[PDB]
Amino acid sequence: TARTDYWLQPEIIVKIITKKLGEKYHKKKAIVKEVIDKYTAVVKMIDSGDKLKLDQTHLETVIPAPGKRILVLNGGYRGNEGTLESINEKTFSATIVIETGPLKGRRVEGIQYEDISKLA
Repeated sequence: TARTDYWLQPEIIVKIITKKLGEKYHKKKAIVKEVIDKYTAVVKMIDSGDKLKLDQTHLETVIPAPGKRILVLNGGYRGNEGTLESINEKTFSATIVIETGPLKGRRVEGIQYEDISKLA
């Protein structure tokens, strides 16, 4: 179905949420350069440029400012790009406008943070 347990895509910004590869990287952002076998990212840290391989469980999507572009990673809108309109922190969700495909222009409320990420 459109719902998968794996979510990484290349060319998105993620936040490293583990200390396991060194405290240097904890809470720091990176670009996903490649996805290997669904669950693993090869990331390049934005600040240092260091390369790491990390499971999805050690990464978090990055929700950008209003007006900025996201990729939909999961659920029925997956594969489309969108514009982040607003967030609802309480429900870990966002409102986006779909920017691609047949539903371009649709305003989608309540898309989970986990299902979208800032495009690099």
